[PDB]
Amino acid sequence: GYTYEDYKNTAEYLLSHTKHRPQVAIICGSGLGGLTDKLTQAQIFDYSEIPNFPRSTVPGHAGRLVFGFLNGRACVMMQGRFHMYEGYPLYKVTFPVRVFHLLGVDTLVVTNAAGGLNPKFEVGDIMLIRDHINLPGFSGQNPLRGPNDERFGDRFPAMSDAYDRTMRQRALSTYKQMGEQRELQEGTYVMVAGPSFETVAECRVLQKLGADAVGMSTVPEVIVARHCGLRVFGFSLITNKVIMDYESLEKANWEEVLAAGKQAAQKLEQFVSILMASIPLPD
Amino acid sequence: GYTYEDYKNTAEYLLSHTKHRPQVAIICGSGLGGLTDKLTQAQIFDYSEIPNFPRSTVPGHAGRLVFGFLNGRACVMMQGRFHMYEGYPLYKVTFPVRVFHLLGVDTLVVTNAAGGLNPKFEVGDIMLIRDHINLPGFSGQNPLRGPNDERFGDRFPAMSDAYDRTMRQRALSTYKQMGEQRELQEGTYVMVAGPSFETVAECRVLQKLGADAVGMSTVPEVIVARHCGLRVFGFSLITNKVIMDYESLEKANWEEVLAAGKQAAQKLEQFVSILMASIPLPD
Amino acid sequence: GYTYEDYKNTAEYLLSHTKHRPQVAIICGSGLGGLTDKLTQAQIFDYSEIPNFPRSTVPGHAGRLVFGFLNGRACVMMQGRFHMYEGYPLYKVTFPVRVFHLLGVDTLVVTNAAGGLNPKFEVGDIMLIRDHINLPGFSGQNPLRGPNDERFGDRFPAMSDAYDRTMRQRALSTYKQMGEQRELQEGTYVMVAGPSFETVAECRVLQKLGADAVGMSTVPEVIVARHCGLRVFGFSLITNKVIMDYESLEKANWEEVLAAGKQAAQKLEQFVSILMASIPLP
Ligand SMILES: Nc1nc2[nH]cnc2c(=O)[nH]1
Ligand SMILES: Nc1nc2[nH]cnc2c(=O)[nH]1
Ligand SMILES: Nc1nc2[nH]cnc2c(=O)[nH]1
Repeated sequence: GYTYEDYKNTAEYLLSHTKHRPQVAIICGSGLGGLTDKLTQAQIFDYSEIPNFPRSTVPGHAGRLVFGFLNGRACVMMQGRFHMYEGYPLYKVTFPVRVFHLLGVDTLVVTNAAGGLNPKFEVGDIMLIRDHINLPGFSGQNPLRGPNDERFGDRFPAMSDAYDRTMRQRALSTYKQMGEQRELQEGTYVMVAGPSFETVAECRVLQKLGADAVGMSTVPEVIVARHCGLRVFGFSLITNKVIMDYESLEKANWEEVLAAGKQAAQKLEQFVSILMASIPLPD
Repeated sequence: GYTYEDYKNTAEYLLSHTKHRPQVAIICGSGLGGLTDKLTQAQIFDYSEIPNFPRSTVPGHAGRLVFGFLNGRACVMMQGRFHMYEGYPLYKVTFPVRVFHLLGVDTLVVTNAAGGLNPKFEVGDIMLIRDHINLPGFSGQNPLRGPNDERFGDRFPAMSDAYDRTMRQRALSTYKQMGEQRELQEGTYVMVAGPSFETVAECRVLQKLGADAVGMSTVPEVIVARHCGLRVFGFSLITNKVIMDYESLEKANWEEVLAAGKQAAQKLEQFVSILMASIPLPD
Repeated sequence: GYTYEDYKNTAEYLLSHTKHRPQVAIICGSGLGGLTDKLTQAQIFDYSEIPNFPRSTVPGHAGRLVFGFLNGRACVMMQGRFHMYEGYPLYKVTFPVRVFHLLGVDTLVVTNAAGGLNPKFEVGDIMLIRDHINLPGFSGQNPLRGPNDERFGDRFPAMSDAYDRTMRQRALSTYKQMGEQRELQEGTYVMVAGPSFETVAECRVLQKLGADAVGMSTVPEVIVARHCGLRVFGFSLITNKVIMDYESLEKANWEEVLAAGKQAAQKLEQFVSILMASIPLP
């Protein structure tokens, strides 16, 4: 897909057009549509402005990067993403992450919506990602497929420690501060390609494999971030409880997902800000 | 792959060249090679005649759509299909289904051959598909991958109710009429890409995941049908019992599959006809 | 990808440029032994020389086929392979296997490195592959995908008997001779695409599915070999034990893998030679 130069050009373009120098990249999933509003000294770039950036044909906008400070933390926020189910190859899906690395970002925060597989979870819960199961990865759909560039990382990176232990500990503490009724969940996120929702039998399979939440994103980004050495922290908003029996007349649907994203908007906004304080300083 | 126009053209061609107006599409799998013979007022179209239709290089024929009445039921029958293992992309495999929708069909009946994973199953059994596990789908091989057309259906369709409850109830009753020794089985169908047959370890994996039968087709069609609102009903002829241990010297083989398809031909022909009576009338 | 001609040309080129006529092809695992040194009457071909052969951009060399005798057994050895994770399509990954068949080879020995999923395995163990779980295969990534050529094999080949039971029984049988403290393991190999290593959750998934060892190669080759009638035998050097819990601070890494491949080099070299004696005659 892209050459090392391509990534470098894209980073140079951004670096030369802003004085912001982000430590943390945040990929906004459902419910963080409005997180930019909490940025101070915001500066926007549209994907159409940025060289080599792929573009969503999705009607509203191409999407944007927004630099700024979140609780005095120097960050870049990514709004609008690319998904495997939309037809994008994985090197396009994960293009931004390699760019962030070249911006000198050292921490990636990924968020998403997911269906709850774990019976304890409730719509509205936040689940810290402790680990993932990369089903597309097993079959070949891994973003690192192809020639490896030692300037980014190793030919065979490890994923057993992908989700930073310390940030999860600190996240667990600091969540008490918000004084929420439901606690912070923690669990395994499984990635499926989508875009259709799971059958009952499929949900049962995912449960047996050990997954607590299922979604259609995030994992490829995590793998690329880890490949180039970034610290990674992630979580899912449980937006619906996956159907697990044939009796129910309920069905997963996207409007439900958006509604859940709205209810949780503030909780999520609050939580990401707080979390900024927990992030270690550069080096 | 195709544009909305393409589908529309193909449907218009067919609609303008026949007065038949099918309610039910039937995709014939093994053992239904001769089901066209029970059609009254038959009218054939070869795939070579039909605009935008993909074509099998398989030597005998391109294959054909045959309109007609089966037990006075207005239907179109599809003979010869396209498979993922043959190299076809999924939007080609499932092209006919979208066309059937545009013909005003509202019920899809899919049939196939499958290996028996459930120890209770016997060669010759018919298994009603209650649900499926779409393994290729997990990895990205989903026919709906790419831009969604809202003229067909939603961006994120649900599959939890894919196989019509009522049809299955009615099918279970009406099977008594044939007075068969072995009863109607019901279970989960798993799709694997093929074309090689499962190892023992793989068979055990598919059993653990909860599958009763394994095949190499059908699921992409079902997903597309449901996406555009069709009622779906399906079943598998158990043509062989998958090897489950290292002692056996038996091996799956395609001649065995064809033989089973032949033994069952009449039972199957009978069953599909009967079933026509059970189908609801056009809403 | 390739036509039947292409395969034939490549075979004709090789046949016409050597008098060696191998019975056994051996694919030396990426991470494993430089066993060519034990070949007598060696004759090398570089991949660059051979028509239609794909080529590794990997800096050191394209890689080579080396004909010869190993314990008086007429064989061809393949050093350097192609992997799905490198971007190669499967028909390129398995191209050599089809060519071996056309050379008149009738037995394929495949070896590789693998991470240990079964708690009983120890770094250094050899695991005979009794069976495999082809995960990419389930999703479409099967090397036989596309039109079938009946000149090679059936449209729907069976894999339930892929790994020759006699060769395994003999291997385990004569292993006594390998006067090792530790014995010959036997198990299920699972293929995953790679190139990144498994998480803990994935490890547990693969364990539940019944796999004993996990790797990123071999299976496509085996599928192609069996499609054209070859006898297949295969084994894995357990080069590391896959991380199974969140507490550990160990991580899989490729240097560990190369180290283990080094410690085991002689044990492996010895074992393959011995095995030559066990192979049936044409
Ligand atoms: N695959 C999948 N993704 C989701 N994202 C939000 N809910 C769901 C779900 O139920 N399934
Ligand atoms: N994968 C698969 N497909 C089939 N079609 C008919 N029998 C079988 C079988 O045993 N396995
Ligand atoms: N996937 C995989 N392949 C390997 N080859 C050697 N070790 C490993 C491992 O731990 N995982």
